[PDB]
Amino acid sequence: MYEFKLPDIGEGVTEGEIVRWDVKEGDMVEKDQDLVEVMTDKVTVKIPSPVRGKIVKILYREGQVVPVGSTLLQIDT
Repeated sequence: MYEFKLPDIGEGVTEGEIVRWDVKEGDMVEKDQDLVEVMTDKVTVKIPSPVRGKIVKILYREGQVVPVGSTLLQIDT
C-alpha cells in the first residue's frame, strides 16, 4: 500500500501538473523507469522511479493540474 506523492524539490511550490506519463493502468512495472516528467512551476524535470509492484487504478489524467498534497496513484506492495 505504497502511496506516491510529488515531493517538493524546490521551495514551497504549490502546484502539480503532469506533462507525460511513463506507466498505464493494468500494466506491470519494474524498478527502472525514468521516462516520467513532472512540472511544478515552469520547468520540466526527469526523476527515476525506485518502486515496483502492481498498478490498481489511475485517478489523474494528462493535462490535469492540482495543488501539491495528494496521491497521484494507489499501489499495493
